[PDB]
Amino acid sequence: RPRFSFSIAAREGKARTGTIEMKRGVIRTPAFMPVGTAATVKALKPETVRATGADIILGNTYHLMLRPGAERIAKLGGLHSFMGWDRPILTDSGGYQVMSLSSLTKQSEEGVTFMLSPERSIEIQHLLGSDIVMAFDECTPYPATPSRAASSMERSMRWAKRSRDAFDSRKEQAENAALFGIQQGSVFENLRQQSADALAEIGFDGYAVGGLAVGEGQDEMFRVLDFSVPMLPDDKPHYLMGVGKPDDIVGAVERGIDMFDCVLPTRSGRNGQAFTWDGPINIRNARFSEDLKPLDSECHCAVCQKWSRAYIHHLIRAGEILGAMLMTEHNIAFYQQLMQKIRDSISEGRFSQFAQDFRARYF
Amino acid sequence: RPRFSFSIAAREGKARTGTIEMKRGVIRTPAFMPVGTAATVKALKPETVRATGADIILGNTYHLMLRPGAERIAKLGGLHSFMGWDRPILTDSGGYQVMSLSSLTKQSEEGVTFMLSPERSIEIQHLLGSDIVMAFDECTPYPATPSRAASSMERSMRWAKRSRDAFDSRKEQAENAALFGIQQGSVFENLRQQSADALAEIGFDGYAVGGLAVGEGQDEMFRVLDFSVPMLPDDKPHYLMGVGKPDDIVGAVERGIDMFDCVLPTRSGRNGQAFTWDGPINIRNARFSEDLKPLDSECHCAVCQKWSRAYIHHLIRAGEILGAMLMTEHNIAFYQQLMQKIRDSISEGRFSQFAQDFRARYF
Ligand SMILES: [Zn+2]
Ligand SMILES: [Zn+2]
Repeated sequence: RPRFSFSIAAREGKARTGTIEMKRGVIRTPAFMPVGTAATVKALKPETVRATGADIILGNTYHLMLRPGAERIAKLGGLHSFMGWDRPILTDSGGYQVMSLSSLTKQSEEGVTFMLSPERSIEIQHLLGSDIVMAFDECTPYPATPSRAASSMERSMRWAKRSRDAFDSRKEQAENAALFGIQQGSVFENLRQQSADALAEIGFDGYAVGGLAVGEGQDEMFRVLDFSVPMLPDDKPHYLMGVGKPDDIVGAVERGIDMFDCVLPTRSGRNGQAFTWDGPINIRNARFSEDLKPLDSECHCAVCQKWSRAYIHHLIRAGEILGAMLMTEHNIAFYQQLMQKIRDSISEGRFSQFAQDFRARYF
Repeated sequence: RPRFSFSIAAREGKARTGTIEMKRGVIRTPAFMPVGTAATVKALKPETVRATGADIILGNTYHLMLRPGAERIAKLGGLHSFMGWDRPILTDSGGYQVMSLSSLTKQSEEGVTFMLSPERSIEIQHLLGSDIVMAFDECTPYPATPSRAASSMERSMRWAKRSRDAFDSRKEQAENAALFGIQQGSVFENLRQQSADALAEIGFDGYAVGGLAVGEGQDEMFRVLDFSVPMLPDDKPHYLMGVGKPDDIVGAVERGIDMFDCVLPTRSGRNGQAFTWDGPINIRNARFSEDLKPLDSECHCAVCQKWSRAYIHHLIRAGEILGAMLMTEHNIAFYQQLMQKIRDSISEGRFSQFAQDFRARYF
């Protein structure tokens, strides 16, 4: 396969379905990437992640650069070998979690100390053996004044250029991995446009829409996506970082998004929330104590093929590890099934109808 | 298959190897039973438990009678259906954990309130759908004076008779399940003899050697087994309750034991202890941070086929669920491999040599 090749097979309105071919495998789009925190998709073996239908996973960098360490993972053979996932892996820049999980943070034009700079971020992702490298930037806080949103976006664009050059200066990385730039600008159209133009000028393999997983509310997110996605190069993948609620995904795809990631499936799974076509349920609720039906009546996952809600209800309330394992497998499978239905409906030119039907039942 | 049929295929000294045929499957002896607390072998799907080589698992009763409840599990279709394990299951009487996990316990000749009686215990195991039912007794504390050991043993024998009658009064249970009596008597030979005679007089499908997983030290346990096991009927299975350290198992088999169970493999696994032929290791130790070798160099389990000690070291130190899953699968597989080596060496008449070789390396 080539280093990177995104091809669009079918369209409907702003929605697209196709594939991204990379050295370690093919990624079907629109795609959902399970999140792997600390070199593991919580409670799941990689074979199980693959079994659910995942083509690629997201590897959090912040955690790995600290524990066990980027240089160490490299010495050990890379993240793929380390965790046992031989397919594509997209890594975040690690800058986000720095401004959320660390302390005494000191930001400057050079980078952030807590010294993670654009150059070091790219190098860390290189050491991890990332297939899709994310440019290092700043996820603008919400809400943000136009002045502050502009300053952060402008800085991120300067960092986008530095990320590009750092990535290109490393032969092995430039020839085997891909680089995505990130659009910033908060909820302001003029800033989003300036960011999109700056990114396109630099040139990237893919474009992410950053700064929209900040609790602005679905309506606002959709409004921003309405004018933001069209600004990005049409022939390259569009990645909406950190977005994952089922209805959010459907609406984003309707607006031109090709890639997604979020901890909702995994984290909520361990907390007792199971996704179903009739909306999410909290398996811990007493009404499931003697419910022999599977988590979801139509789901084709192994969990719904073998265990009842009653059993999983028992497991979660007892704090049993198998509870987390089963809820997580089902939720990730549910997400992958959602992406499959989305891809097929688009290919068949009935995605708009699918979106309508999905919402009517889910709500 | 028949309700119950134990056949001895080969012998060497006091050691025996054979099979126990039951309606839900065949059990190869000597056998190790993984412990399922709260209707689950912690951190493992039943298919994984089976994959390691387990023919039967032990279902703790105390927990299930409280949560989710015996009548409820029955209503839901039984423990097998509930947890997804369709092979034999041996259930403890639940009386042990009562004197360890509850409070304001009140013991009498009728039973124990915290009202679990011999009759209720048998009924609970029936509701759970147990294949091998354990008589309800009292696990004599260690150390114990001869007077106290005798009183407890005598009471347990009266309860053994009550357990037998309760089991026999229920047609469905008497025709599809088996009943094991438990030898008590602390470390006193005369009491062990009296208990063995009382049990044999009543008649059971199997005989357990109870009261020896109380921290008396291996030497003392072996000394007691030396004269205790020969007292039990030779043509029925001999079950050493709660014993599981690898070297303990080998020594017990050398003394006539056919069945074992213990939480060591699972519990220690989650705590970071991994069993290897060269002795146990604590994967959390810094010396494994960059060790690319599998948990054990010879182990044929899936974990040793795919992941390094370095990765598992990372997982456990990070408190990741996959860490518990991997350590547990390996440890249970290691135990099953130990039982396989024991069975084969006995069948080949070289068990004594195997025992010697095992100890030399393990220590
Ligand atoms: Zn499912
Ligand atoms: Zn192993």
